[PDB]
Amino acid sequence: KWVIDPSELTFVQEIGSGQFGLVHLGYWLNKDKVAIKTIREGAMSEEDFIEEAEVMMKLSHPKLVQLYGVCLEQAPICLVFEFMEHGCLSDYLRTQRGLFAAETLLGMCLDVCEGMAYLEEACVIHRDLAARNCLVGENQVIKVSDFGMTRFVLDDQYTSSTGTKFPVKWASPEVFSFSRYSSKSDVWSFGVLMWEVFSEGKIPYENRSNSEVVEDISTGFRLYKPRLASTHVYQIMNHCWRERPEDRPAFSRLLRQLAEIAES
Ligand SMILES: COc1ccc2cccc(-n3cc(NC(N)=O)c(C(N)=O)n3)c2c1
Ligand SMILES: COc1ccc2cccc(-n3cc(NC(N)=O)c(C(N)=O)n3)c2c1
Repeated sequence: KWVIDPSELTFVQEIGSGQFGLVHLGYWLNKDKVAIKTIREGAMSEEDFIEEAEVMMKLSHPKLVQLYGVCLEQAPICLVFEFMEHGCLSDYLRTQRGLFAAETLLGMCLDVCEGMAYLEEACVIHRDLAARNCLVGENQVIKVSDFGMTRFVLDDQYTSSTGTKFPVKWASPEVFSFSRYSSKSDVWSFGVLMWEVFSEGKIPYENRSNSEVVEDISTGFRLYKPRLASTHVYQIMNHCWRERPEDRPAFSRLLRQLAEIAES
């Protein structure tokens, strides 16, 4: 069962501040060390979230951050996750910039691709795959997290394609135009994530506003090759950024292609 009783949790140390509240390091009774995220009331549709717990709890892969359960006795509710000792991938790339071998960056892309190929096979769409949503664990392993979360987010400025805070930088054209989500729109976000990894955590389209990204992408602009990305890696990146979702490789195809490059 996904319901965790407040007596089954102990908060040990404040890790930091998330978007919707606080993140703590804690222990889960008779189980493991955990990361506990406290969610501010009004931030998410708790009822819609709770409804999908039975089905969603079954998703498990070595490259996906495990969400152990939800503490919902009293407001604010808590989300109990697998503890990822090195934090988010975006901050990790940024602080370790200049210390990454090209093979390590490719391996990080491979970890995310494998996690996404599992979600794609399970018919689960992430919707907002980005380095900020990926976590770094034991021995630099990368795990995908927060998949499907934007379906519960109550801030219309983030969820609506015309929203002031819409994550347009990771959006495929059918997503930014019509909110037409698929594993193929996740493939486009994966390409941007590959660019983020190979650029050692640089922000994509830093010099552009939301409508400028939409105009550039619609007119054929694509993110420049990062210095650390080989031409073969950049070709894969461009394949993720094909205008038509049908022309984009599936995650199962990307995984074979990226593994062949890594293993030589
Ligand atoms: C457990 O309750 C839910 C309820 C709704 C969900 C909707 C989308 C995704 C969910 N979700 C998110 C997960 N992990 C994560 N790091 O974000 C998992 C999992 N099985 O590890 N399931 C959900 C998990
Ligand atoms: C939020 O601030 C921090 C600062 C330092 C951290 C050091 C280690 C791990 C962190 N951490 C742990 C997380 N979640 C998890 N499942 O383990 C997250 C996250 N962004 O979801 N960040 C950290 C989070």
